[PDB]
Amino acid sequence: TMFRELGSGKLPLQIEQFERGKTIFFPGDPAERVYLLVKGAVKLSRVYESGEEITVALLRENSVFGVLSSDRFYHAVAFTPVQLFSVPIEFMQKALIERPELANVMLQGLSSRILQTEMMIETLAHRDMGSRLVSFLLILCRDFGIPSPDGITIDLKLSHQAIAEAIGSTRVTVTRLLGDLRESKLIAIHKKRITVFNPVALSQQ
Amino acid sequence: KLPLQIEQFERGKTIFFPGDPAERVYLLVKGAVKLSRVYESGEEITVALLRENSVFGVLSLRSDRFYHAVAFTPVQLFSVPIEFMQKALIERPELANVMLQGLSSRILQTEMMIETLAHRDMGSRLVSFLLILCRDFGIPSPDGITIDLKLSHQAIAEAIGSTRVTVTRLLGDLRESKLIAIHKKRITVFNPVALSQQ
Repeated sequence: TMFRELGSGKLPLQIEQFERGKTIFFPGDPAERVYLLVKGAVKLSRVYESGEEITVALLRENSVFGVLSSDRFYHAVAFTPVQLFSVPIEFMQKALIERPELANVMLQGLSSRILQTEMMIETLAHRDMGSRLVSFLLILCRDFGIPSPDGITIDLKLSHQAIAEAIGSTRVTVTRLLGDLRESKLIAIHKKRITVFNPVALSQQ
Repeated sequence: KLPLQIEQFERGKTIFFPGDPAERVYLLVKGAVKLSRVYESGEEITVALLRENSVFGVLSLRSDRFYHAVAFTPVQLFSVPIEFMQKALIERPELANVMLQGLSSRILQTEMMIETLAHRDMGSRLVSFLLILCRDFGIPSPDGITIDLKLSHQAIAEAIGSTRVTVTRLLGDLRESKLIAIHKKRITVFNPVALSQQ
């Protein structure tokens, strides 16, 4: 209603909620609708000509996905429970003409995606899995961090497998690596909540 | 009034350093740019081999100063100040489009660097980089595709995040295995798909 004034055109608004882990769209599906992440985080990954599926970005609130305008190599899954708005590609293509300042809303989405993808670069470039885990955790911490007495706690319930799918590891490797981190007193875990302290210090790994 | 700045850089020259004031939106017009980022760790990692029509510089609008841009080939660049772009994005709609297209191209090129850096074995990383060069700079030759570039082993090493020594060794291995040939700094990949093995 307040978002309606931008435009004021009839809006084909599609509101959908997803549970943690559910796929928002699969690679290959036409997936025409452009999307707007209103609550939560989305794990976006790409399928390359090899067949390898690599994570490319943990999108945060206000990020925009599905704005191709061939492709269709992208898989989107709800990293947390997510709430999404989507409008079809046709409406956007026309509205970017009619509604002119919203080019800016587009740039902000695209700019954000760039930054987010650059943060996956620094993660996936690590070679050693433990640094790669450490790198992903800090991403999660900046997006989901809460000042806890012991340090910063991600406010999230994280599957070990979900972390593995992000960093390109296996759940067992991830479970062992987190344990190493716990044993060395770099982190603490309670009921699927992970806490870190000296986070700039934690990168040492 | 369009305040266009046209500038040319030679192969290897840095277009701007990390920490330099960033006050300017750049459009690649000819050539390729190696865009890299210096992260809070202090590490400088390649984030994209940009391609013509790609956009770099201040995109956020305190402008981020943590990029390094180098001309991977000789490059010709267009630039306008960021303030001009701030107003022109709303006023002039047809170059909002140049912005959207360029960022989208940069995103795709960054994803191609993701698939390269993630491999964790230098040879796969090198193979991935060579294939990106081959599609972008490839020319038909009797023996397959020749990257139409003169390449310093140091250049490849910086891009894929390796040492020069490691790169020279891996190119030696590819040559010994008869996957590539090198002649006067030009590399010919015989069969890219079979190169994609190993």
